[PDB]
Amino acid sequence: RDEAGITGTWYNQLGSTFIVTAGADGALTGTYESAVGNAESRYVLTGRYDSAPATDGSGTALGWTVAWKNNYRNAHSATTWSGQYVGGAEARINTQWLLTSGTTEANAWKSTLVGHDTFTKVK
Amino acid sequence: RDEAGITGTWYNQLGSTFIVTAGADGALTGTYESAVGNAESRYVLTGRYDSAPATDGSGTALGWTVAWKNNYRNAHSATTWSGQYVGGAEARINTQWLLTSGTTEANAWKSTLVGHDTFTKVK
Amino acid sequence: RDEAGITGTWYNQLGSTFIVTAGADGALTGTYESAVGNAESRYVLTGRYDSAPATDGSGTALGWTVAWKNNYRNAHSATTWSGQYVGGAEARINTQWLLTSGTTEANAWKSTLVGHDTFTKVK
Amino acid sequence: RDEAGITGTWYNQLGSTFIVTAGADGALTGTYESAVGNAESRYVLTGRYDSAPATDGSGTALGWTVAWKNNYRNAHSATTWSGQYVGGAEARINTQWLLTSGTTEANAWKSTLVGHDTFTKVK
Repeated sequence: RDEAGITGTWYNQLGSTFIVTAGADGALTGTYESAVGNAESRYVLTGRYDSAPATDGSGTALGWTVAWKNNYRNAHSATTWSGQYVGGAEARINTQWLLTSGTTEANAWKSTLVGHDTFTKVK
Repeated sequence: RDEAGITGTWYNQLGSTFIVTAGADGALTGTYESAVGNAESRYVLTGRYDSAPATDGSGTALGWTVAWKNNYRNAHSATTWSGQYVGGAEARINTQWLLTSGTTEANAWKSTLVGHDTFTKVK
Repeated sequence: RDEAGITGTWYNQLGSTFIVTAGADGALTGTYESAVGNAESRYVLTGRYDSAPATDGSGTALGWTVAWKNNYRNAHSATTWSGQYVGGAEARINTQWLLTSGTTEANAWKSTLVGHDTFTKVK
Repeated sequence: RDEAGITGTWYNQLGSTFIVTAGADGALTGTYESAVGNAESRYVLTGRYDSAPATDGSGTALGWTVAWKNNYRNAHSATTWSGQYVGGAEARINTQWLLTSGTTEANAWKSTLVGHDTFTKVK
């Protein structure tokens, strides 16, 4: 249990800020602020993590979702990050993400962006 | 607001069952049972959806996460589905997913599976 | 060797047409015409396939790339399909794809679309 | 035309080596040696790139495929990299990839890995 290791404030390579609390049971709850795209201020996030990971030096699997609607803007889209927490002096959360926009059925083929974010405790 | 359209029981092409409640504010809460893989019985899910989608015939963006730990099994992994809800006589949730396993850093390159699920209200 | 099974004309769910020749050694060579997006007429494709697949009922792994430049249009982008050929009465090529556009570094995070195409010998 | 910029020997973060020749018309031809996985020695690659990219500081879209069969090993799989070439003092090819294995239809849901490689001219 990396409840303590995961809970807190994280930053990715784009300058985004992820603030999360990890629950004893597996819950992730917090806010996300993107440095890029059709986004301003904080958005609600929720997710899950493996509260009893392997002890053989493997990372801790986790994911979370942001729907890009808040009181300021609605980008009609949602991103999910799937990845793993790796603890130790330079802790990191290494993720891949899928960002789907609402589209018509004719445009569904171009609905989803894919990328990768690395979160650290500094920067 | 597709709160009413999304809330309920869904089935995908693999025979999996997703039971979800959509909150007025954007919350998704429920359980997921996979017909395949290292999984048995129900797992907690949480996510988010766009509670005020475009009215121009576009779908409703949403996502959710399952960490594959419950009282029966721990597969040290998490899947996130990112996609869109499309309403109407044959309602569907069309998704793409990322399934990350906890790994050592040497094996991180083979940590993440990707696929696509289509959920319907029947089958 | 599915050289014979793969060589020919394929159609996907979007109405696109893939014409391919499979070489004895693993080569794929042909043309692709997309029914959607910033594309008109035929584009060059090249790829590779497993010329000696498992005989245990598994599919045949393959991939290919199109750069979306031809004599009519340049969409400054390239798609790669990765997937498998499955033979038998209803032969199919089941793929997932990545479509990267050229972008500035500031916009690289939104450079890549992801989707899934299923190709059949009819429609 | 980054024919000259792309042609040559590249290295990724895993210690893999990509040797490529870019043709005037858009062709990519070469060999790939993976530092990881079920692979030994060199494998054939083929792909495509945008031979007339935008001049507004955007990268050059490209992709390529390796089928993991050579005279030493057959891993019944293929990877496609989709990405962009960025020129200048620290040139890079930034990619995302899809690695599909041949599987039975029952196991198709776990056929495809996804990741990201960054290639540079040194290391």
